[PDB]
Amino acid sequence: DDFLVVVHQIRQLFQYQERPSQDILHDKIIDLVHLLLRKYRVKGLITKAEMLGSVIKNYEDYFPEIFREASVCMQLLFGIDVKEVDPTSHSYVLVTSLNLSYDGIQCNEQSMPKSGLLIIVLGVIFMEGNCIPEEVMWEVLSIMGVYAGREHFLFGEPKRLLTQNWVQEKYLVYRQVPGTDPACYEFLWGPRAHAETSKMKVLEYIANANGRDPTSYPSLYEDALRE
Repeated sequence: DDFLVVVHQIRQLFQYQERPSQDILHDKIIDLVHLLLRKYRVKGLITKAEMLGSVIKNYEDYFPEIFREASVCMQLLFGIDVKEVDPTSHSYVLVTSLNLSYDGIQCNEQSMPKSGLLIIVLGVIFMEGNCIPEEVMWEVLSIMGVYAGREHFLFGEPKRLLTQNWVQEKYLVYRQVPGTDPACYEFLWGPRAHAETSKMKVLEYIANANGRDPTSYPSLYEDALRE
């Protein structure tokens, strides 16, 4: 599909409790996202001068917009943050969002970062009160085009990714629901999730996705303070 379509759908997904068009600027944002993904993989530094030279060229006057849109894509789609390390040379580095120690690449140049989807899953569990029926998780993920039993063009097979990979990584718990027979399944945060982030940091990420303040999620804000 399209990186920016999926970004738009991720912002919809986070509003579940309440479209990009093809032009030159769209192409310049995708090309920059590709360049930023290349630098992330080798922890390469990138400058504003490199971004102009290799991608922006004759759209220098749209640089602020293209960089902002590309930076939003890197975060919400790939869980990569763009951080300024030198204001004078306009030098930036690419690090994993919420400082998670996982991106699912594992020195593999096919693989797309999975930290974006991991943060969304942790968010959704949080959003449903820190324990979510499996079927409700799949319903919410359907909003961003992620489906159990279907190969996803960025993230691979989500059913295995959530119930296997992220259980073995201890980001998630996936278990039989107590009192159910025959058996239903639920997700919670795993111990690595609690060790690497907090409810309030995840609420801020969620809120920021749609330009909203965390306080505008009153129940989730109160739950995040209970920590």
